[PDB]
Amino acid sequence: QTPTGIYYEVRGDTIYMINVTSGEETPIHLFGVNWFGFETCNHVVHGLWKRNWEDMLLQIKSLGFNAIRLPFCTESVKPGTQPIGIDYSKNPDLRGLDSLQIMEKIIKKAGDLGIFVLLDYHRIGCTHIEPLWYTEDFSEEDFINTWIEVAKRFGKYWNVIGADLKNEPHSVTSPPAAYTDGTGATWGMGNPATDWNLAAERIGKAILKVAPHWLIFVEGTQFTNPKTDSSYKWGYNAWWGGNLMAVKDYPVNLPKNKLVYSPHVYGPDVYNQPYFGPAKGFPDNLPDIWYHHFGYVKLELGYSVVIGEFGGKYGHGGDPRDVIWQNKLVDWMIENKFCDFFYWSWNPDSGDTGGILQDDWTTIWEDKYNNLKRLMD
Repeated sequence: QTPTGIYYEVRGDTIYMINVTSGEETPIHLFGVNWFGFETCNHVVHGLWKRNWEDMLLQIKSLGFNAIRLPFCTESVKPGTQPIGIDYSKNPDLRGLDSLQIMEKIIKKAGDLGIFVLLDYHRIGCTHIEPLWYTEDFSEEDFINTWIEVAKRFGKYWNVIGADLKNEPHSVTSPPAAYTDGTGATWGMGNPATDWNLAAERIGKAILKVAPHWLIFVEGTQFTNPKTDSSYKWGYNAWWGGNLMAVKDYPVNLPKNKLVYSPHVYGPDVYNQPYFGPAKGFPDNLPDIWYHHFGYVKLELGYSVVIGEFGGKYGHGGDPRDVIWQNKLVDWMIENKFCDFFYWSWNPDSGDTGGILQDDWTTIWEDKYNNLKRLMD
């Protein structure tokens, strides 16, 4: 049942933490941020050239966050990979540590602060998000075996809540070819080699054998199948990892008490969607768009839904409509009780969204944070 004494599960649309010995259950909310860099060729969370890693964790806590989503790549989690770009004067307790030891040190310190950790297998190799969970040189069996080794190691840390199986399943061609050409993720197409709903069951089963106390976070795809995507006027305009329209008729076949659906959703700083024009009803059109792409997964089907990534520059050197976008999304999350989320990103060095920190890696954007804070109370 659990190697830590703690077991995570979903009951209805809420995540619970259960102390198996005492029998005590506590509903938890995830007020999260992504801190990325383990999935990059730095092979370490970014910003350690400018900050001490613990001070960063303290600062994230001081802002009322209680969860971190931690992207990684395959080589970050194997012993022997060296981090690049750390200022060891600000980080002397990291001297002589490889990437894996640093990840263990960060997760343990997060747990001491009561911060939950979601592990996100974000890139197979450190360069770009592949559209599928395998490449020419790296098979589905390799991907699964990496998750197994990660679940065996990190399954021993009480605060690790589970596995976001693959970051942003997506397509690299347009429909109709995206459904059949073998180069991108589908859902409900029927082919188990490309259908993410089928692969997530295969990968998720393998994880739960070795970490039965974990949760399995499953993102959407970009396109699903032509019947689902055609059934809605903005069906071909969901984000990577953002299209959960096929959940209703093609649910992932995993235990309901272990499963969390985890859509990503973005604003006009990431892509100038047609629906962001006032001419197409922006912003009052947004609730029904979110509802269709993913929100019905919670509001109609009653699954647990955690927004795995959302964010934008909030008008600081980007499209000023992003302010309106992020306000409307937070208003909608509050109204509809999407209390669990991970903001993209803690890091300022994300080209099209910036983050909670400014470029100095020290000071936060107060207005963007003020808006977010409404979800935390």
